[PDB]
Amino acid sequence: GTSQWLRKTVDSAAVILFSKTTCPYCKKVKDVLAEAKIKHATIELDQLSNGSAIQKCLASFSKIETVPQMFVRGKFIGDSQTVLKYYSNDELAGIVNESKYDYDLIVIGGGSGGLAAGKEAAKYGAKTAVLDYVEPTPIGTTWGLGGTCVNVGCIPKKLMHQAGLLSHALEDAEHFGWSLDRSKISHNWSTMVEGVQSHIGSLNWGYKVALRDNQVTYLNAKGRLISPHEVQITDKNQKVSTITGNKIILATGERPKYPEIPGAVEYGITSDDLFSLPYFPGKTLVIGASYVALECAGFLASLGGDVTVMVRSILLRGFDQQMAEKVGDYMENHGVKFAKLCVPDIKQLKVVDTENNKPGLLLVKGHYTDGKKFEEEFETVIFAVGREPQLSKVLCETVGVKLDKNGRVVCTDDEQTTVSNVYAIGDINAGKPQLTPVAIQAGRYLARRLFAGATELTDYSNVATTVFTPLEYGACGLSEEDAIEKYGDKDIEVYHSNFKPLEWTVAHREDNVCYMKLVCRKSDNMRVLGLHVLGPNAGEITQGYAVAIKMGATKADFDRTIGIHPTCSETFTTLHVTKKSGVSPIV
Amino acid sequence: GTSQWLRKTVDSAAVILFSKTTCPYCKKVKDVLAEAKIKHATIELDQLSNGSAIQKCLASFSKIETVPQMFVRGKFIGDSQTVLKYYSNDELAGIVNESKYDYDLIVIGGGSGGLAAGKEAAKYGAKTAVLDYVEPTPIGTTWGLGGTCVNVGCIPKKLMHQAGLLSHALEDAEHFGWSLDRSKISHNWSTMVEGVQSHIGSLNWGYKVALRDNQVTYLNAKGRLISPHEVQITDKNQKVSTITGNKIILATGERPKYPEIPGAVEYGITSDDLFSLPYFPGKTLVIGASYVALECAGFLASLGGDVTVMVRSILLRGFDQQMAEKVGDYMENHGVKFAKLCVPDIKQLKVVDTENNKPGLLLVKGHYTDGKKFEEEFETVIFAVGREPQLSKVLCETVGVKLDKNGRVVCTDDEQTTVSNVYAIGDINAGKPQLTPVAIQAGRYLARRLFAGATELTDYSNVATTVFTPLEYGACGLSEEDAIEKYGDKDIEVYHSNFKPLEWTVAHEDNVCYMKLVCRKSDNMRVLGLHVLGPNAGEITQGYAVAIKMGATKADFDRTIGIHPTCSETFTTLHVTKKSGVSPIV
Ligand SMILES: Cc1cc2nc3c(=O)[nH]c(=O)nc-3n(C[C@H](O)[C@H](O)[C@H](O)COP(=O)(O)OP(=O)(O)OC[C@H]3O[C@@H](n4cnc5c(N)ncnc54)[C@H](O)[C@@H]3O)c2cc1C
Ligand SMILES: Cc1cc2nc3c(=O)[nH]c(=O)nc-3n(C[C@H](O)[C@H](O)[C@H](O)COP(=O)(O)OP(=O)(O)OC[C@H]3O[C@@H](n4cnc5c(N)ncnc54)[C@H](O)[C@@H]3O)c2cc1C
Ligand SMILES: COc1ccc(NC(=O)CN)cc1
Repeated sequence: GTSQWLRKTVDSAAVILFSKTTCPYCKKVKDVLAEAKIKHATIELDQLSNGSAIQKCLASFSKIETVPQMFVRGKFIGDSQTVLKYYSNDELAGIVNESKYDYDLIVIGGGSGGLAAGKEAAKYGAKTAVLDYVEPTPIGTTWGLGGTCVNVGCIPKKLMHQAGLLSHALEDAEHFGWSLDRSKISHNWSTMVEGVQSHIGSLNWGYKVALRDNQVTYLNAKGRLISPHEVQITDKNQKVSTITGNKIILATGERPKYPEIPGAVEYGITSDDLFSLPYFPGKTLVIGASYVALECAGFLASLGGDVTVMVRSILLRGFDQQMAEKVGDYMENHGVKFAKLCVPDIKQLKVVDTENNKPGLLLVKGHYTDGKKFEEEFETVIFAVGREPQLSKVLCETVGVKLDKNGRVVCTDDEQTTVSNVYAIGDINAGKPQLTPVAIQAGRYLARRLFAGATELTDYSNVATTVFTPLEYGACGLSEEDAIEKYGDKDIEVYHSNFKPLEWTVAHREDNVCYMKLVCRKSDNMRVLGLHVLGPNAGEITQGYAVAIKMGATKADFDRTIGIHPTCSETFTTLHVTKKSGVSPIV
Repeated sequence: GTSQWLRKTVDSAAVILFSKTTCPYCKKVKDVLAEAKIKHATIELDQLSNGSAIQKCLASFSKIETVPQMFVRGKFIGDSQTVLKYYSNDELAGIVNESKYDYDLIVIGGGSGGLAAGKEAAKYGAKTAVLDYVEPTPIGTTWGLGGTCVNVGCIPKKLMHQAGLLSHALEDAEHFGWSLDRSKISHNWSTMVEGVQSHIGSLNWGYKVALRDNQVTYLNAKGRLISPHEVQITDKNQKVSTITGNKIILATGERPKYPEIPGAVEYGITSDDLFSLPYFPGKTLVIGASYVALECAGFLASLGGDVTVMVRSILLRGFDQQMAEKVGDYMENHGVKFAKLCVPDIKQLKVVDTENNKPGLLLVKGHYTDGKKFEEEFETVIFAVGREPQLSKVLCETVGVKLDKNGRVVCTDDEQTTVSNVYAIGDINAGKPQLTPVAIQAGRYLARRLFAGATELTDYSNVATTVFTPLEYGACGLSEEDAIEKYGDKDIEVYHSNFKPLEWTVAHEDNVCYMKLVCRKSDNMRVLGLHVLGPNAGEITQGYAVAIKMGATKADFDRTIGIHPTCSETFTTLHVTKKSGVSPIV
């Protein structure tokens, strides 16, 4: 048991010190490393349960039973007296820095998971390189370090959500007594794009400063893993070279798909382009029905766009479909137009006016599911039909990393690939939820297991979401259909209720459009299987309940907790209408 | 053991059926009972783990062992066949209205807790009356059915907070691309009050309609308990009479205090007057430092008022004091002036202009704790120096209801007072968190124990709160100083971090929002307190109150993933300790 663990820890760690909080001979050696500015992991043996057993099992490497013991890259360096002799004789710097490869860790991908892994590893003395490179979009769009969320995903889209929400705040302000007249106020797209971009620029810079102050090498280069320990890099002059690393982490993420139809790549755009577009999109057609499509369609309408969404079959495939539909009914009622059961077949009538900063004009041809024909003009056309990786760019097939039928890396539950020194994290890890906090947790936790002796794994179950559509949708756990299909209709009870935010009363907003429900399993103490809420601030509402769900909350737990008044969330502490009872859920 | 539960359930219930979901004789009786529109409790014996043992105990009352068994106010009515006989003979309607008293229940007090008990009790057949009367304030302000929260508390003051917040939403809009100019925009107090008052009116009406539809008697009169079962009522014409009830629930709430200084009652107002005021307060002095004081001073400043708060000693006594100071710093940095360590010793310079709709003018004199003198002019002086009950106005001293030193009712953990048919709920129940959702839960759960045999008690531990100051403050559990006092500094670890909402980056402060977790080293690092200052602090906090209730630890917070981008997600990655001395800024 403990012998399997200590073997792999000592082999994997770069510099690791087995210590005791009390022993002043360990304090002496801690301070010497600190003075020499040598980073390392520590393992305080007095603070562990099998702590005493490890000390005796440590003698198998060192032939001593005592603390401290210093290892460097799988090799015993010495006790307190031996480490101090190396220090006095100016030999210690040479011992720690000498390695089989160039780096202990090479990270391919400077995104959410990738930067998180890098900094964490560097805290234990691992010598780390982070590679990042942004291949331009078909029209040339490029951005800086930090990944997809930072430059063209969560961060820019939510700020554009917020500009869109602020419009209803000016609508509301009159009813609450302010003297503005929302009718005579307009929106400037380029002004907003400049503020979003000025903030994205502060995060690019902050990531470079962070990497530098952890002594991480940052190479803006395209990386390719040609052998288990060899990464070939092509820099921005196309200078090719090769570096070696002990552990390898792949964190290269995904990029948007285009449909295989004429005009799409030539005349359309994706989210990658939307967030630094120099001109207002104008009359827009969004093709797709994922959360990217609905979210992007949502803020454009709220900034005064004439928006249409073309839907192949359903909205938010893979989400609870009752909720998905309520999200879409709200959009259709508040300015978004839907062309349902419809696909595209894209002609250019005007070129983008790059000097004057005006969109072009395009003609979209398609057909509906029955047979009827679609044809309409649009100034901008956005595709949101899913994302994919292209590991063939990243990974030579001769290395022997196994991929699945979607193009994603098959890992074990500790992120290990089929090559024992190669791991994958984030969106390219097959089967895992594709969310930025998941990538960050995975990368951080793997760094500790590789260099600090940690054994904790990332829990991928019951991770909560939020779709930032004009009315938001938070969730944690199973959809209603998924629970029913898994356990049987007669074993599921559902508690639901409409509600109305108190901030909507004076504003004369809708009475029975916000909604929530608890999906529960009767034969398991009425355990909460999923939580769902459509309303404002849905992410702040949902997040706290994810801890309780993680802990196995029951309906009785929600019941005996007392609500905070007046809030939207408190409606969860008093649910009581069931679906089976037939009673209406309206306020 | 089980026998003492049944004897107490059959004695208080008004109409109760003992049943089995399986039995078709039980179904037959059920069908008759609400064909006649007779409300009743039902106890399905095959869903209670000791339904066998209970059925045997029933015979001590009924001489029979089978189901269905129906009782009315403690007397056994009959089995299946006996009730059906009574039906076809037109006798059953008169059995169920047999009572020693006018009402199965009388609630004195028509607010958060009182309305909640009354509706729920009526659901199981209990003949119920709810009493509500609103004594005028010194200037004569009065309002309608629903209590303090609905009329002069949570509801109106949060609507006014929302009006304060929209001001910063207007400022933020320019930075996000909108064409307005915030400096050319002002606020209309009376437009706002009309909207708030319209909503409050629709709440008054909804509560009246709700009581009607549950067959509850609403008497707009002032009640006084003269004996355990006798309630003296005085109606709007000063007519006096007496009604009797079996059970009594006191739920009369509290009212604002005034300081005993000259001019306070004559020339000042309280929150009781603020939310229906015809004129904008104007330059305002706020006296006190409770959450009412700070909340009210907060939105007045955001609507363009010139606001000073006079603080006797500290802010928010009783809450975590690190958080109190941060709440006040933000207010001082965004408009609100503070006169600290200072009390008032009120002379009137202008009478309120009732025609043109304008405030008067006042002269406040006071002193700081060092002796130095205070003297300044204001248009409106608001007193927020606490609240209190006045039970010598509900409750003859001879009834035998014991009160504590502050005049609140001393109750067992099941809301029973010292007279065994009389109960107290809400703000007048000594020692209990004074909050509306606590009043509501206490009332509903007591109704179920009295008329439907339930046994669940109200759990008053770890109830979370939110202070709706211009930057909000949500909490659940122990403060940091309290945690340290109970367990000692060495057994307490505190994780904390600053943060900045994403909504704030484009609108241009970096390190004002703050959160911490107060944990216990020896109990697996249990979470003893959660604290967060920032926007939507109530939506943020609520969900965590469920996990705390279940006994959450630092490791439970760590294994849950965040939702990005949100403020709340910052709780799932805390790692800097106060011990470490490391800075919590970002
Ligand atoms: C429009 C949109 C909105 C989203 N909104 C949210 C949201 O609100 N919340 C949320 O949780 N998630 C959101 N996501 C998803 C989230 O952004 C991703 O799950 C997250 O970015 C994945 O992290 P990652 O590190 O695996 O990949 P990435 O962040 O994409 O990092 C990969 C990086 O590596 C680079 N790279 C690729 N190949 C190579 C190579 N060969 N050599 C060197 N560098 C290379 C890429 O250029 C890129 O910068 C959104 C995604 C999109 C598209
Ligand atoms: C300014 C302010 C803001 C507040 N904000 C919040 C908040 O945001 N959240 C929160 O949870 N709590 C808040 N509170 C507290 C909340 O108002 C109380 O906790 C709650 O109203 C208590 O309910 P209750 O049923 O005990 O009493 P009440 O709701 O006050 O009802 C008691 C009723 O009894 C009536 N009455 C009194 N004597 C008699 C008599 N002799 N005969 C008949 N009727 C009588 C009174 O007129 C009153 O209507 C606030 C309080 C104030 C003052
Ligand atoms: C008695 O109910 C009220 C009705 C109206 C108001 N005031 C206004 O509408 C404008 N000051 C206040 C209380």
